[PDB]
Amino acid sequence: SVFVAAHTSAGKTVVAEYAIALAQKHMTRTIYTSPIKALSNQKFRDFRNTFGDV
RNA sequence: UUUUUUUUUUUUUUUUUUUUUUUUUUCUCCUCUUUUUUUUUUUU
Repeated sequence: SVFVAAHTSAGKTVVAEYAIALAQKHMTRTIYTSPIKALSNQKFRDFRNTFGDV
């Protein structure tokens, strides 16, 4: 279990997409929670063309 | 001078069967009178 306290936004997302890429090597599912609508779809768009299905 | 968030119309389909109209009651029951019985025959 990991807690992170930093300043840059995407800098914290590296471990997030590490876990996301690790899930398809384990075939499991992961849940990402974003409490705002604008940011909620940007990450989906980022990972759609990047890989897999979101 | 009034921002931000609260998903949506149950899943399923590629199961066998070798009979035949109907169907089941009603009891014994005093017949009145000119008769033997006439008769061939011919014209259809």
